[PDB]
Amino acid sequence: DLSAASHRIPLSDGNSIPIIGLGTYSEPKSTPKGACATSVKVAIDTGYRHIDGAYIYQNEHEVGEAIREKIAEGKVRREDIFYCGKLWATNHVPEMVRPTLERTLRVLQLDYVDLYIIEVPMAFKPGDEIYPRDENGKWLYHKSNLCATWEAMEACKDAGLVKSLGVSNFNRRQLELILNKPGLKHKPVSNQVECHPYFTQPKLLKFCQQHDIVITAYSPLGTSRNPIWVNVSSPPLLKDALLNSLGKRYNKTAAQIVLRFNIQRGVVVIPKSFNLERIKENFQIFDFSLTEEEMKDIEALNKNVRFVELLMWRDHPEYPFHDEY
Ligand SMILES: NC(=O)c1ccc[n+]([C@@H]2O[C@H](COP(=O)([O-])OP(=O)(O)OC[C@H]3O[C@@H](n4cnc5c(N)ncnc54)[C@H](OP(=O)(O)O)[C@@H]3O)[C@@H](O)[C@H]2O)c1
Ligand SMILES: C[C@]12CCC(=O)C=C1CC[C@@H]1[C@@H]2CC[C@]2(C)C(=O)CC[C@@H]12
Repeated sequence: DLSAASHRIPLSDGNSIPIIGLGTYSEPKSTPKGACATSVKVAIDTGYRHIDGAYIYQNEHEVGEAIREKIAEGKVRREDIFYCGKLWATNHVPEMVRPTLERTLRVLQLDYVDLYIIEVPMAFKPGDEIYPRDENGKWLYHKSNLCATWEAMEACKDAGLVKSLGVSNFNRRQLELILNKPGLKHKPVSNQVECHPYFTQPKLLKFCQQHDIVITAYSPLGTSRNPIWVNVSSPPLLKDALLNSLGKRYNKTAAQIVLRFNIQRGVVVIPKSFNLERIKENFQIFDFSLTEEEMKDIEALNKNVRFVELLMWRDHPEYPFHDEY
């Protein structure tokens, strides 16, 4: 079923997605130029065929550079690569959707993206500033309309600029608002959310499965733990005693165990790493499997505590984390 050479799982629209991808977020201020490009190329050489990025990460051009060079090398064909892009909060005005995607297509120098998703369910005031706030530090929000934005996304697919549509950071209510929309033409094929052994997403996963929506786990290794976004109160996932003990059973690292955990349950993982050794390590999860008991042991680690709470936007009408799921 899942092997290094063939590991694509089905999407409800007829397309498919590699069960493991390379995450590409890296702090802009302290990340050397070229580190992303180099990493993406190392990943493709390693065997990865899926790359996750976003215009707001500020390195989307580097992802494109790497993908085009490898195609030019004859390493892969455009159809062999799966790239996911994202529409940020400051770009939810319907008429802004296509222009925003076209901007990313320019940056990448590609004809289309394989997956385009609404980054967050919250709308922010339009503009160049990714994180808008007035002189008093008050966030500049905009009025959300998930159905009008979704229709704009559907138009992008019809025009051939993207293969599949999806969302990120959506809770159950926000998903059903789209699923029950009158005249729905293209239903969400995936929902990218935080998911790992400390936050297994049991109810949201079950719901998505019932609707043929595939969950992509972001921060599958528990994040880089940057105090600005991470609830450092929760201990380091990769230091967990059990996860490390289970690794010794197969001569695998904790990271490898947590990644295998999610892919074995049908959850796509997009671990980020700009380190040669680690990029390779994270991909070695097809030469072993976890027993039924081990899957249960890992599941029991769930604390129902998120590393990514986004508390700075807790008062936004569409803040996704107030509901149980
Ligand atoms: N849609 C959204 O709202 C959203 C939000 C957050 C993240 N994401 C996506 O999800 C991707 C993954 O999440 P993430 O970057 O937050 O965190 P992550 O994948 O959990 O990884 C965090 C840190 O783990 C380290 N690491 C990687 N492999 C390792 C290994 N084998 N052993 C020990 N440490 C290892 C990395 O350091 P090195 O690079 O030094 O190896 C990295 O800084 C992102 O890059 C992004 O593409 C999406
Ligand atoms: C990757 C990241 C930084 C390093 C870290 O330690 C934890 C996170 C998770 C939340 C990410 C953030 C980067 C900026 C993002 C994309 C947003 O604008 C909303 C979600 C947020």
